[PDB]
Parts: sequence; C-alpha cells; structure tokens
Amino acid sequence: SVQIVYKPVDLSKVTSKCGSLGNIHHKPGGGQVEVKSEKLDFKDRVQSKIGSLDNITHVPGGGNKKIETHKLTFR
Amino acid sequence: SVQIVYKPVDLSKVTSKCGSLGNIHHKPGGGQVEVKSEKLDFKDRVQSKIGSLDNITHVPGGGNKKIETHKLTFR
Amino acid sequence: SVQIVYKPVDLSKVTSKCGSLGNIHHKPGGGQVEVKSEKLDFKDRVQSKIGSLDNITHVPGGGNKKIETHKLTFR
Amino acid sequence: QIVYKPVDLSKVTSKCGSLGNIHHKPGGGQVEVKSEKLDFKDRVQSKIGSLDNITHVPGGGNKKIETHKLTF
Amino acid sequence: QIVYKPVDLSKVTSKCGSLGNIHHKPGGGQVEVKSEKLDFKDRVQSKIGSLDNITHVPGGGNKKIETHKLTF
Amino acid sequence: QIVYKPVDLSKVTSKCGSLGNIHHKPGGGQVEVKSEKLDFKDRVQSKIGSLDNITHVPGGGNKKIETHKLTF
Amino acid sequence: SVQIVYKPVDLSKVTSKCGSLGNIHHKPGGGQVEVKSEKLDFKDRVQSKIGSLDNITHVPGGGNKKIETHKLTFR
Amino acid sequence: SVQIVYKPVDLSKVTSKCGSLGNIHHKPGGGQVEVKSEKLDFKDRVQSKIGSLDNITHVPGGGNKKIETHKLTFR
Amino acid sequence: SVQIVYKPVDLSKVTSKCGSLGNIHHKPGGGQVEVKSEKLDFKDRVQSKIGSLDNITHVPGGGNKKIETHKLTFR
Repeated sequence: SVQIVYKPVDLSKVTSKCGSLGNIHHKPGGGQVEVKSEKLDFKDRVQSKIGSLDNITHVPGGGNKKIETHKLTFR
Repeated sequence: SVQIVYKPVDLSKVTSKCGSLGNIHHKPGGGQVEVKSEKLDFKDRVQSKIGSLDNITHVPGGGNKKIETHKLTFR
Repeated sequence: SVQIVYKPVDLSKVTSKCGSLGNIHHKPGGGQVEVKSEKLDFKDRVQSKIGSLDNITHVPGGGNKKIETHKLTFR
Repeated sequence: QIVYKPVDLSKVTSKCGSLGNIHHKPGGGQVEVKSEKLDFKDRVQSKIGSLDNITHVPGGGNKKIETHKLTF
Repeated sequence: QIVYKPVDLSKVTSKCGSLGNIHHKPGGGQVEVKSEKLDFKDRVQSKIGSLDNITHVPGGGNKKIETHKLTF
Repeated sequence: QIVYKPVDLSKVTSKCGSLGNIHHKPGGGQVEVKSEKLDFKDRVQSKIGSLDNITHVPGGGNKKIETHKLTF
Repeated sequence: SVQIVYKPVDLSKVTSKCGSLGNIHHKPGGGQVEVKSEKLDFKDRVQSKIGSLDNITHVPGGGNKKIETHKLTFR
Repeated sequence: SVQIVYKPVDLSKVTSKCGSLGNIHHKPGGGQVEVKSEKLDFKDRVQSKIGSLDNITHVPGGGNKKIETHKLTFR
Repeated sequence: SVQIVYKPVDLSKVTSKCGSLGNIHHKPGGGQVEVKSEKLDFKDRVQSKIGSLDNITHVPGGGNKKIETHKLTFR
C-alpha cells in the first residue's frame, strides 16, 4: 500500500505598476560582420546562429513572468 | 506501507512600483567582427553563436519574475 | 512503515519602489574583433559564443526575481 | 622692357605592375545634425556631420601644377 | 630691363613592382552634431563631426608644384 | 638690369620592389559635437570632433615644390 | 675564339641470359580501400592519386634498361 | 680563347646469367586502408598519393640498369 | 687562355652469375592502415604519400645497377 497526496497550494502574485513608459531611442550605427568557414556539419539538437547584425527593441508595459513546473513520477 | 503528503503552501508576492520610465538612449557605434575557421562540427546538444553584432534595448515596465519548480519522485 | 509530510509554508515578498527611472545613455564606441582557428569540434552539452560585439541596455521598472525549487525523492 | 620666357621639359611619370581586386564595402552608419544660423561667405568649403568613405586607386595619380604670373 | 628665363629639365619619377588586393571595409559609426551661429568668411575649410575613412593607393602619387612669379 | 635664369637638371626618383594586400578595416566609432558661435576668417583650416582613418599607399609619393620669385 | 668538342663515345653493353621464366603466381587476398574527404581544391601543377588499388604482375624476359641524358648548354 | 674537349670514353658492361627463375608466390593477406581527411587544399607543384593499396610481383629475367648523365655547361 | 680535356675512360664491369633463383614465398598477414586528418594544406613543391599499404615481390635474375654522373661546368 502506497499513498501520495500532491496538493501544492499557490495564491502568489507577480504584479507591476509604472506611471508612463516611452522616450526610448534605439539607434544602432550599422557595423561589419564577416564569417568564413569550410564545411558546416551539425547533428542531434544543434542551435546555431552565424553572421548576425540583429537589433531588438522590446518595451512591454508589464513584462512580468510566472513560470512554474510540477512533476510527479511514480515507478 | 508508505505515505507522502506534498503540500508546499505559497502566498508570496513579487511586485514593483515605478514613477515613470524613459529617456533611454541606445546608440551603438557599429564595429568590425571577423571570424575565420576550418570545419565546424557540432553534435549532441550544442548551442553556438558566431560573428555577432547584436544590439538589445529592453525596458519592461515591470520585469518581475517568479520561477518555481516542484518535483516528487517515488521509486 | 514510512511517512513524509512536505509542507514548507512561504509568505515571503520581493518588492521594489522607484521614484523615476531614466536619463540612461548607452553609447558604445564600436571596436575590432578578429577570431582565427582551425577546426571547431563541439560535442555533448556545449554552449559557445565566438566573435561577438553585443550591446545590451536593460532597464526594467522592477527587475525583481523570486526563484525557488522543491524536490522530494523517495527510493 | 620685360622678357618672361621660362622653359620646362620636365617629366612626372610612374610605372606600376598590376593590382588585385578593389573591394569597397561600407558598414552603414548613423548621422544626426541639428544646424541653425549658419552664415558662410566667399570660398568657404564645409562639412557638418559626415560619415564618408573613399576608395581612390588611380593607375598613376601623378600631378603637375604650375602658376605662371606677371603684373605691372 | 628684366629677363626672366628659368630652365627646367628635372624628373620626378617612380617604379613600383606590383600591389595586392585593395579591400576597404568600414565598420559603420555614430555622428551627432548640434551646431549654431557659425560665421565663416574667406577661404575657410571646415569639418565638424566627421567619421571619415579614406583608402588612397595611387600607382604613382608623384607631385610637382611650381609657382613662377614676377612683379613691377 | 636683371637676368633671372636658375637651371634645374635635378632628379627626384624612387624604385620599389613590390607590396602585399592593402586592407583598411575601420572599427566604427562615436562622434558628438556641440559647436556654437564659431567666427572663422581668411585661410582657416579646421576640424572639430573627428574620428578619421587614412590608408595612403602611393607607389612613389615623390614631391618637388619650387617657388621662383622676382620683384621690382 | 671559343670552341667545344662534345664527343662522348659509348660502346657499353647491358645484357641478360635466363634459362626459363615461369611458375610465378600473384594471388593476393581481396583488398579494401576507403577514402573520405570534404572539398578538393587543387590549383597550379598539382599531380594527385586518391583511393587506388593496384595489382601488378610484370614478368619481362629481359627487363634491361639503358637511360642516358646529354645536355650541352652555351651562353 | 677557351677550348673544351669533352670525350668521356665508355666500354662498360652490365651483365647477368641465371639458370632458371620461377616457383615465386605472392599471396599476401587481404589488406585494408582507411583514410579520412577534411578539405584538401593543394597549390603550386604538389605531388600527392592518398589511400593506396599496391600488390606488385616484378620478376624480370634481367633487371639490369645503366643510368648515365652528361652535362657540359658554359657561360 | 683556358683548355679543358675531360676524358674519363671507363672499362668497368658490373656482372652477376646465379645457379637457380626460386622457391620464394611472400605471404605476410593481412595489414591494416588507418589515417585520420583534418584539413590538408600543401603549397609549393610538396611531395606527399598518406595511407599506403604496399606488398612487393621483386626477384630480378640480375638486379645489377650502374649509375654515373658527368658534369663539367665553366663560367
């Protein structure tokens, strides 16, 4: 006889208040990227990024995150 | 006989208050990146980034984070 | 006979108050990066970054973080 | 009486063998200008806020400048 | 009486073997200018806020400047 | 009486073997200028806030400057 | 003024005598050759042999050789 | 004045006598050759052999050789 | 004046006599050759052999050699 009672209670909160949001300037000055290689050989779960000039402007009004994971493994 | 009572209570809070948010200037001056290699050979869970000029502006009104993990493993 | 009673109570708070947030200037002066190699050979859980000139401006109104992990392992 | 009679048999010359590829690859750029009340007079050369790139490969950039003059 | 007669048999010369590839690859840049009330007069050369790049490869950059002059 | 007769048989010369690749690769840069009330007069050369790069590879940078002059 | 009298005499003999020539066997085992390469980039006077498997049985009745090089040169 | 009288006399003999030549066996075991490379980059007067497996049975009745080099040179 | 009288006389004999030549066996075991490389980068007069497996049975009835070099040189 085995008994398991997985009952994690959670009344938590993630909250923000901001009065105003703006006057944000993202003015990148270009640039030069050169990448040289011979063969590219990628196998089994490869994440790759080569030769990038990426610009990201991200202004969420409330970028709040609640991330939660629950896992029961009987065997 | 075995008994398990997994009941972690959580009434916590992650919170922020900000008066105003702005007058943020991100003006990068370019640059030069050169990468040279022979073969690229990546296998089994590889994360890679080569030859990058990335500019990120991130101004969340409230970048608050609750990250939580629960794990019960009977065996 | 075996009994386990996992009941960690949590009433904690992570909080911030800010008057105003701004007048932030990120003006990087470019630069020169040269990377030279022969073969790149990455295997089994490799995180890599080569030849980078990355600029990050991060101004959260409240960059508060609550990180918690719970783990019970009966065997 | 005046007898202005200069003589010039002079040579300005060059030899060059060969040159490779000529690649000009600008990387972009940012220029911002807020000019006001600019008064310029008589032979003014001016640049305000410039991000200029020049590749200049003449096979023989040889110059010969002469300024003869007489006045009375 | 005046007899202005300079004589010039002079050589300005160069020999060069060869040159390789000529690559000019600028990396971008930032220029910001807030000019006001600029009064420029008579033969003024000016640059304000410059991020300029020059590659200059003449096969023979030979120069010869002469400024002959007479006055009465 | 005046007899202005300089004579010039002079050589300005160079020999050069060979040269390699010419790579000019600027790394970007930041320029900020806040000029005000600038009064410039007569033959002024000026630079304010400059991030300038020059590659200058003449096969023969030979110069010859002469300034002949007579007055009465 | 200047004279050259190149008269190299040659009466040399290269000879062989054999009674009989035979009962020769070439029965080598079956060979294997694997070659793996990526890009091949051969330029200017390259001589190349890759992945060869040669079986040779050379039985001349008189494999005699006589090689002579004459090279007079005047400047 | 100059005089050159290049007259090397040659009466030399290279000779052989054999009674019989035979009962020769070439039975080597089966060989294996593996070569692995990435890029090959051969430039200017390269002589290259890769991955060879050569079996040779050379039974000349008279493998005699006579190699001679004459090289008069005047400047 | 200059006089040169290059007259090397040559009456030399290279000779051989054999009764019989045979009952020769070449039975080596099967050989294995593994070569592993990355990039090959050969420039200017490279002579290269990689991954070879050579079996040779050379039974000349008279493997006699006579090599001679004559080289008069004037300036």
